[PDB]
Amino acid sequence: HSHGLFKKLGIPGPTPLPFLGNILSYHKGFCMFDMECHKKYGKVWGFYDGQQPVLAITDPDMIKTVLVKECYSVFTNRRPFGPVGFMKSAISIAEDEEWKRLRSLLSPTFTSGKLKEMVPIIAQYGDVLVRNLRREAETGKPVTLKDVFGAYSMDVITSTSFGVNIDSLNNPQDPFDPFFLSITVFPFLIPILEVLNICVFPREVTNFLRKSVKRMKESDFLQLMIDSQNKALSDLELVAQSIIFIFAGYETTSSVLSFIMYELATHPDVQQKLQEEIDAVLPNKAPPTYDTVLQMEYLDMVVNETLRLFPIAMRLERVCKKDVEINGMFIPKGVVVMIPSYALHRDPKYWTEPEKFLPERFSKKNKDNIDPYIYTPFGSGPRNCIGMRFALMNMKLALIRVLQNFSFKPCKETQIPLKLSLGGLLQPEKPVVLKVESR
Amino acid sequence: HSHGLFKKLGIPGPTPLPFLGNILSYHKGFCMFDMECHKKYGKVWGFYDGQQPVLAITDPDMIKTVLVKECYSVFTNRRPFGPVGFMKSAISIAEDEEWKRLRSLLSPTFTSGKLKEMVPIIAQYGDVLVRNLRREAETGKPVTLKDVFGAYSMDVITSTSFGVNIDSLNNPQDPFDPFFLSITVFPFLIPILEVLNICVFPREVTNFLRKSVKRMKESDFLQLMIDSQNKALSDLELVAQSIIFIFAGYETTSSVLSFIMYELATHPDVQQKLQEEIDAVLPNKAPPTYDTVLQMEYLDMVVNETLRLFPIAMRLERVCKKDVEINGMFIPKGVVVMIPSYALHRDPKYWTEPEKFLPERFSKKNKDNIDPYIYTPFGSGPRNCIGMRFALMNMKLALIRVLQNFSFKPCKETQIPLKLSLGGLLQPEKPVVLKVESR
Ligand code: HEM
Ligand code: HEM
Ligand SMILES: CC(C)(C)OC(=O)N[C@H](CSC[C@@H](Nc1ccccc1)C(=O)NCc1cccnc1)Cc1ccccc1
Ligand SMILES: CC(C)(C)OC(=O)N[C@H](CSC[C@@H](Nc1ccccc1)C(=O)NCc1cccnc1)Cc1ccccc1
Repeated sequence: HSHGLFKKLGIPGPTPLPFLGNILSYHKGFCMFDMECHKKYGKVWGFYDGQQPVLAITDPDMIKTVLVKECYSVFTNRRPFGPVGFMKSAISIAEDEEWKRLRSLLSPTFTSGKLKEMVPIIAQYGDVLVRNLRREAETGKPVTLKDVFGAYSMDVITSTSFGVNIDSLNNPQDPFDPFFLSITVFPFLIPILEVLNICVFPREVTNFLRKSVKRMKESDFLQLMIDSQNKALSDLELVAQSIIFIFAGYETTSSVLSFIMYELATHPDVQQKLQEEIDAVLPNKAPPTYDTVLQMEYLDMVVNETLRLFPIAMRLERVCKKDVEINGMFIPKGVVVMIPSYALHRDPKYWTEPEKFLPERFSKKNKDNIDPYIYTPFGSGPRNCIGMRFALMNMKLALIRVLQNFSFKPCKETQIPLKLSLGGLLQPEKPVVLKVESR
Repeated sequence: HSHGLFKKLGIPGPTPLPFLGNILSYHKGFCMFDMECHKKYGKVWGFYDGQQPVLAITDPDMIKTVLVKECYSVFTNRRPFGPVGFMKSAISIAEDEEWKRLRSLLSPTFTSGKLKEMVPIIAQYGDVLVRNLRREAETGKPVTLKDVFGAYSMDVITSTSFGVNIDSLNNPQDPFDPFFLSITVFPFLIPILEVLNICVFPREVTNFLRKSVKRMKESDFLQLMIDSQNKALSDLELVAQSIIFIFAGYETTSSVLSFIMYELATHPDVQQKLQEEIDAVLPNKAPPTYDTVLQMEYLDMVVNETLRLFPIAMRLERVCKKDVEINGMFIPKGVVVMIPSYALHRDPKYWTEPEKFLPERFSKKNKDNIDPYIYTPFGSGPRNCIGMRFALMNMKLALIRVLQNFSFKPCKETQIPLKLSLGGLLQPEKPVVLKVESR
């Protein structure tokens, strides 16, 4: 390279192979690679995704500098992603000024008031979620959580943002490590693939929407995007935000729900202690409300501690858009700065027994011993997760309604312990199946 | 180029643009381009798909030389197709020796005896095809032919080759001009896309089968591929033939059926004259049989004359694998030789009133005035359509059973006349909808 950079900076790290960089080390997944490098190299280290240098940082102050103090000036954008096509205008993917604009356009969607307007609406699909669960529990047949969870998550996302109601067991649309591997050795092929219309998003899954958002409709977040469009928001740019929002609210929601239900099943005392709180705040199986959801502290602790063990983003990243010297360390233009959330969430130098599910970690007696720059399931700074309050609410409303009616036990075919997918993303190897018993 | 070749051979043709070749001329579709060049240039002409020279030939003798006399020696293979992936081992796509082998392996599937074994089996889905039609005709609601036709075509293909029965209105699997355009200017990008696993066949449609043929099953054409495997046939090569066969039997069958039913609807005398023959050969709505299907001469004439107007392959092609001088014309190595079937099927120098639907053209009084090297809906020579006798049978069995119960009239929203898709393939612009009346 270009494989001399960290050598030259005196920054330690795994020796890269030509072209490949360190990427063969991903044979155990991002997260094990990160954990290993943390323990081998300490607070800071560098590696190469192909020819791209990545600096991992683990100092809280330095992380606050990157995500917060110097965001607009230096660390505004994430690693180039391609080929994306018209999805370049998607907010999680857009850069500099354009992202600032979309962030401004879309921010007022998750105010405490717009959220609070959605609790009445969400309250309907929880009842479908239960009734669907009530059938596969009267029939003692183990249940695939992500199926009925994603169906619920799908139902919430299409109607909180657009207005479309579907009982996701008609199986309505749904979209979807062989190839992104070739990206990292061949990032030069991204501009190639762009001119080919080639997309990591199959052109058919997007064409299903390239009209279906125009096919919505029309005369909620979709409302809020024309009402704020009234330098304003295009319509192929509006479709792009819709795609982001539908994915995020479907996949992350369903998947974190599956993780929580696994933890409750292998820790029955935590499941019961939570069911008792729900019944004390919502007695007679009372319907949750925006304000009772926010009152349940143990539900929050359970949500948080699961997100400690399964930070589904895994890593946070920012591109260095110019030479800087943050907290005494020189960082050259073009380096990707990465925060290894999975690794920091499991660091024994911050967390007692860091692999155990222990929600007391987030008790108000203990929540202050926790550095918001070590615990980052939603990122931080101006580019943190815009859907955070919606996600926590949506999940908690789901959990409340579900633990109000059912208990969850392991099955013969439950994977205990749970292996993580040694692949690209943060999911289990085998899917989560548990016995569901009616209260 | 390389854009001097035809200039140098004294062969006439449209002047190519740099890089693009003649490809902007496709703005009206292959078929109009071919027809135009035929009338402008005569019997032989050349053009460039990007930098690739294509020689069109229209002399019957020369066409017989190419497709028949010199097939194994010179004109064994079709234009390189990519990126294909494991689909390179598919018979329509494979080359030289390997194609010879697969052609030998797979040929005995459509013997008159293996076909005859399938008439009993096919006879079941025709009855589903009718009963499905009987519902949308008791409800005077116009019908989309290709929907119920493809459902039938799907049902026939999965069970004639594997053994799987599905009432294709549960909507069972089904797989599927933006990008192949970039191929022709960038064929150099094909080896690029191969190393990227990138496929013109979405990796998910094939993964749905990359196991589903292994998921078939196992302890018919699928039978005949292990029984002949017993230099033998692999299993990822077996999947590849399955994919070819499922497509061909689904899409071509459904689409030619739609074309025939359009012609019968806009020519009611032909529809009646056919219904009379079916009732004379199969009286009391008798079930068709292998031998009665072959007896109906007007049904054959109707099938043939539709295939004259809609040759769904459009063009036949062979790569020149070495310098030759066929019928007095020198052809250099690497040129694609193309036979413009659509253009020859509509040549007024061979066909009276060539745009009219006139099935008498194929009467036994007139069928001999027709050059099998001008009329080529199934290609010709050792690389002709291997599924021809199956296709004609399958369609004719469908037509018999359907015209035995229903008549077909135009609708308010029937496109008359029918526009062809000015796009890539030979399909109508709008889909075919007709009124269906119960006899
Ligand atoms: C449990 C659920 C979720 C988790 C753990 C999560 C986590 C994250 C993380 C870690 C980031 C990157 C933050 C950073 O770089 O500092 C992010 C960004 C983002 N998230 Fe989420 N997320 C969740 C659900 C959602 C939902 C439901 C939406 C709804 C639209 C959403 C929308 C976004 C967007 C648009 C971004 C990019 C923000 C920007 O660049 O301005 N997320 N999320
Ligand atoms: C109305 C229906 C069909 C029409 C008009 C049609 C037409 C054609 C044509 C024009 C060719 C190229 C011949 C050449 O280059 O000389 C071809 C090849 C082929 N057809 Fe069909 N076809 C039909 C249905 C089918 C079906 C149902 C199958 C079932 C598997 C099939 C299998 C194939 C294969 C495998 C090839 C490549 C043959 C080889 O290279 O050895 N076709 N077809
Ligand atoms: C393993 C998971 C998936 C859990 O995580 C990731 O691997 N991470 C993503 C990789 S896909 C980029 C894009 N997906 C997309 C998906 C479909 C059609 C177009 C686009 C995205 O931005 N999605 C929003 C999001 C996802 C998750 C949480 N919240 C918000 C990168 C990313 C994550 C978070 C914020 C920004 C970017
Ligand atoms: C407009 C139409 C489609 C009617 O026609 C074409 O454009 N023609 C094809 C282009 S796709 C090559 C491949 N499809 C495929 C489709 C899906 C998964 C993998 C592969 C093929 O070979 N199919 C068999 C076939 C199709 C039609 C008739 N009979 C047999 C080229 C071709 C045609 C005929 C023989 C060989 C090659």
